[PDB]
Amino acid sequence: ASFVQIKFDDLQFFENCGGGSFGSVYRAKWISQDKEVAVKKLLKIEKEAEILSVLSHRNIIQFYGVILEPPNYGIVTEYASLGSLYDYINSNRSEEMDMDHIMTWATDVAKGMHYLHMEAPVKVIHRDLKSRNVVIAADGVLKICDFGASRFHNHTGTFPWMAPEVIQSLPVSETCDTYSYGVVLWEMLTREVPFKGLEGLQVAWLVVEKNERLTIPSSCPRSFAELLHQCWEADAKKRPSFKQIISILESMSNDTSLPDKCNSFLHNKAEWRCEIEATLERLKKLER
Ligand SMILES: CCCS(=O)(=O)Nc1ccc(F)c(C(=O)c2c[nH]c3ncc(-c4ccc(Cl)cc4)cc23)c1F
Repeated sequence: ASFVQIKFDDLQFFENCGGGSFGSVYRAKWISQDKEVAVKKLLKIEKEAEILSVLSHRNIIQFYGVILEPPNYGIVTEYASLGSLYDYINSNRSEEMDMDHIMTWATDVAKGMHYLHMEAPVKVIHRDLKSRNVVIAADGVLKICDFGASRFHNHTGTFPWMAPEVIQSLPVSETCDTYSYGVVLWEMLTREVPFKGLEGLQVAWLVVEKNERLTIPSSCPRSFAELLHQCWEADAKKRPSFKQIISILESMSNDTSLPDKCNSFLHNKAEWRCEIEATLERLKKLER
């Protein structure tokens, strides 16, 4: 092949990651290399392996090989020991997150995406980026993944992260990923699940026809809040690219006023958490 093949019997499978909520992904050991890995079990494999071999960057999970022994198929990668971003954020351990940490992580994600959009030898538009597709390696670095679940041609309850054009099956550019990245950032700031408890269909409807967007707290510093508005524009062409996001993050890092602003916001979760809850109460009733 043009990609590394790993034999099914050279893997020892442990748990299904996340009790099943992240699909048919397992933690395992690659026995001949004495290495811990993740495996995603598949029922078929198209020409994914060929693209995965040529994608490699410090903010994307590392491809190691493919299981190809019909009827068994799967993709084997790096296992990120600290798990999903979604899980971390929605746990109380994320209370340690300050300004710098949110800066570093928002940067990790933007650089991975910029790579996939513009620097990799082939152009990859994720189209399903969300905090349940970002994982955390033992060193603390974020790693995007699931960028080959589409098989690189549109296939063969995650409405909160989808741009409206994606929701309504319209032409998608790079900027669909900018919108989703917005949601991710908003998660890191609020440490809430976006549209928690709403229905999929209600989210879709609201986002597309009402231009409903996640509640940004009034204490949230301006810089960040504007970034969020920019990533969330219903006119996709207006949204920034990942290189511009990276450039905006950089001038944020040099604003000496922002640390204080962000950290007191982060530390006053006591206050603003029913700004968010109020809206959700209102939206749940709009359907009841
Ligand atoms: C190279 C990219 C190939 S792809 O086909 O686009 N994507 C692709 C292919 C194979 C995969 F295993 C995965 C994957 O899911 C993970 C990769 N590394 C991980 N480390 C930790 C966790 C984790 C651990 C614990 C919890 Cl509770 C949650 C997640 C999940 C994964 C994947 F996204």
